[PDB]
Amino acid sequence: NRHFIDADPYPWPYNGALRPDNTALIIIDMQTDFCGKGGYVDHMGYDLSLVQAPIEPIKRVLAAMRAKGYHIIHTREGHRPDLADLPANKRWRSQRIGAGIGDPGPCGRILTRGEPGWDIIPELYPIEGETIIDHPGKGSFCATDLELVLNQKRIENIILTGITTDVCVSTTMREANDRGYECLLLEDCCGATDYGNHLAAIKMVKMQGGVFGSVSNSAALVEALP
Amino acid sequence: MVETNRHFIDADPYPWPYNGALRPDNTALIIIDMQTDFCGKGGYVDHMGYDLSLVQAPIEPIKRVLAAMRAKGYHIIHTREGHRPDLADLPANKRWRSQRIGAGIGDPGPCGRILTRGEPGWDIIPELYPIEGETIIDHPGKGSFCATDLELVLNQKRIENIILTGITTDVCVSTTMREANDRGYECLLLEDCCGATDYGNHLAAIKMVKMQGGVFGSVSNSAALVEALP
Amino acid sequence: NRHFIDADPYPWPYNGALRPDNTALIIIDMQTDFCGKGGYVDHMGYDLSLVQAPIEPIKRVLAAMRAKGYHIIHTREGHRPDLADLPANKRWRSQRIGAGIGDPGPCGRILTRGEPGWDIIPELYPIEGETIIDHPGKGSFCATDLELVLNQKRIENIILTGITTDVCVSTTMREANDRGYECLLLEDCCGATDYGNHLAAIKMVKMQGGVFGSVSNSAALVEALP
Amino acid sequence: MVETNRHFIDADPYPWPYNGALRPDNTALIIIDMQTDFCGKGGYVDHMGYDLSLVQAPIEPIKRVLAAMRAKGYHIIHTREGHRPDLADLPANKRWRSQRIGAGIGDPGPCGRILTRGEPGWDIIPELYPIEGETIIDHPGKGSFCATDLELVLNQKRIENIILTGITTDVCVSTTMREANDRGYECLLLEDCCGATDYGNHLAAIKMVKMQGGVFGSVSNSAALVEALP
Repeated sequence: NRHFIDADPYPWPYNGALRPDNTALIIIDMQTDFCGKGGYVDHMGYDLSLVQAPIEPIKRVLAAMRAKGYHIIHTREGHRPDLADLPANKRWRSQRIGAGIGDPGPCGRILTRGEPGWDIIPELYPIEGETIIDHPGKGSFCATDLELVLNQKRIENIILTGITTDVCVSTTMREANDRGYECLLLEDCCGATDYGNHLAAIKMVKMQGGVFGSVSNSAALVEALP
Repeated sequence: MVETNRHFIDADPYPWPYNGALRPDNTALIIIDMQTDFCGKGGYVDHMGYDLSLVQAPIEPIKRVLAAMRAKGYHIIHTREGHRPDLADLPANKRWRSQRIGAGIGDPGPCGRILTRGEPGWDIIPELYPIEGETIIDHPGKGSFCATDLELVLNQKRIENIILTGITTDVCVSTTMREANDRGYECLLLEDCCGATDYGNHLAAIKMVKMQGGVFGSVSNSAALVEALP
Repeated sequence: NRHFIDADPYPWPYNGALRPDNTALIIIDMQTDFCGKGGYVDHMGYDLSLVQAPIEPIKRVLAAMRAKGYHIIHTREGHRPDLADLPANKRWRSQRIGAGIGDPGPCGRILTRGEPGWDIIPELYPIEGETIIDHPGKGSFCATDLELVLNQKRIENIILTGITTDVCVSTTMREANDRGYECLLLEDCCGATDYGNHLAAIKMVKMQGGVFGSVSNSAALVEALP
Repeated sequence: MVETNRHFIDADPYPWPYNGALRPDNTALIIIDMQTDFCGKGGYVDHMGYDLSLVQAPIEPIKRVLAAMRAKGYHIIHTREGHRPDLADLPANKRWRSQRIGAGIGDPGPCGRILTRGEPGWDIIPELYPIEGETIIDHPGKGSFCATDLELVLNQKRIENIILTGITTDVCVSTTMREANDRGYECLLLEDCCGATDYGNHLAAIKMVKMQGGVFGSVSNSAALVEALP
């Protein structure tokens, strides 16, 4: 009763134990300031097109997985408004490049919880029953309840999407993988503002027999999802 | 004439550490996973075929950094990827992938059971071997913090700054750096003191550090470190 | 320049390094449902006076520590409204005794974030700059950002107050202690609805040369606080 | 006869485990810190002046539970409180308190360095010694989860239910139970298979488990467990 998604370097999940009850989609950090028109990333002159590219593929995956009753998780990078959870180095670096965390930006205080720019874009907005992880690190597990939630939901398999490929997506995948979760990265459902780093982050997954999991795409997923 | 207790290493994208608080008592070198099976002649990677040279390249630069930091009384930490001999800490997926490529964790290899604690091939190579007082982290994950006492040890030693070296750049080195960075540690990657199975992935992992004002920390090299280390 | 508070079994903190910048008060779980008139604990017929007894001493400590610019932290036990962070056993036990987590109670859904009964009582309410930890376990560190926050604030010493002595107070103290924090329990600033368990939890702290830290009282603290 | 795959142990305040899902593959015994120095002459606990009879009392009941659970193929886990020999994992306060009462961690004792890994007094007593395949957790905290791989191991073994035994009831046993419970594990404390430095603290720690509908789990005894274990 095994089901697999075509993937590289191996058909996923490794053991074919692919069910709604043990599998989650995670949509990482699809926040206005990071990928929306007029957000701080746009205003900083970064290559915003590369982080908008995954929106439509993600929307298709999200619709398909909702329809089939899979677990859906979303994440938002951000800090408490009093900045208690903000490391001094993280803050200093952000100030040095003119995107200081907690400072005013075009859509509110940058990377600050409760602000408009920090929220998820409307095109990928959560619905009730889809857990949202608010995380202060680049890996979504650090200092959050993500692992607790995954464990109570008895999730074994994680399908990763979102931004950026080389930062929060890769870090969260690595954290999950170390703990035993079986992870699939959808290459057309992630992006970074450096395309080379996007492609390299994906390549890294596949090495050594799928060191961090396996890689597929939205069409292959939607076609074969049970 | 004018003396300062702030000290920096020339680094990219910013001089490191960010605040110049660079002292023996708050700074550690970490040498990641310089183990025989991974970089050594006759280990399991060698027995599979062609190319150890990329993961051996950092040995001499690491040795220079290690010697310099020992002489100046900096904290020195080493790590080893590996599993309990009964494999209780080995996830099923990790095991299955390693079996599928012919390097099954816990399976017999030319230097003992692959990635298995206590076996000859699993140990750190003699030329970078720890000495007394240099903590060794035995880790079952690619990130050295997961399921270990690394963070507890760092905190009791009041370590603020970490200098990362070892192998592989894109796997255990990058994962450990990301975990440390998230927790507030200030990290420097020495680019000539790491290497990977694919040189392009090595270079990309280094580039990733530098983006967005040094998202994971900063990058330097052994010569710049040794020259400016207080 | 060492400063100590009189305490049992040793003067606290162990090394006398007692400063506003390295020391936090933590006020644990002083929530309406747990200690307020008409909350679920009151309606169940427990002896509410034992968990109200610490309010006035806590107020005195809180005022003194605010005035001197010490770090102030508050905690609230609770669950996400969709109960994603609620273990099945925790839920089942609560249902079995007629205080089901997430079920309707006299002040709103029991132990559910955002509900009236779940919030901190008005007499001990946080002010801006005082971090609040929302925790799904009895130990406030589990699945939260408390440790991350303590580390960024460079906190070494923790003064524990709140309720209940034997559950969240003792558990949070034990977690902190294991990680190297130096902890003081203020015995008149905690309570439980079984006074024997309160007293025993306090006794446990002092054994073996102060296995979990040291114990004092609000008067001794306020008198000697630098 | 009507047969069921739900099975319960008579326990207080509720029959355990809550859902009756009690099988060898999902259930572990954990034997906490039955080490020579906690329950034998010359140890840490001995140096503090406590009465050894209270911590020896659980030996025979634990032995019976251990034998029964081994025979039925249940998971068996053991723990040892202790520190790396260089004391890198030893908080300064923990060390200072132990020195103040004359049982300094790492100081020489009649059975080796107190609470120091690799020393004779730190090892598990022979009457409860692990066998191959029984994971041992070496922990620097009073809660066995802190800074260890216990959680990772539990998760890879798909353990849901934990039966706790060992010493001391109010310190490492209670702390480990609370950590497990918070993470969703379903825990049973065997009251005749634990003991403490003060019998009243033992009894109170057990009572604490039962309050509020079994806030930390449920409580039973060796005879009830062995009688009903599937």
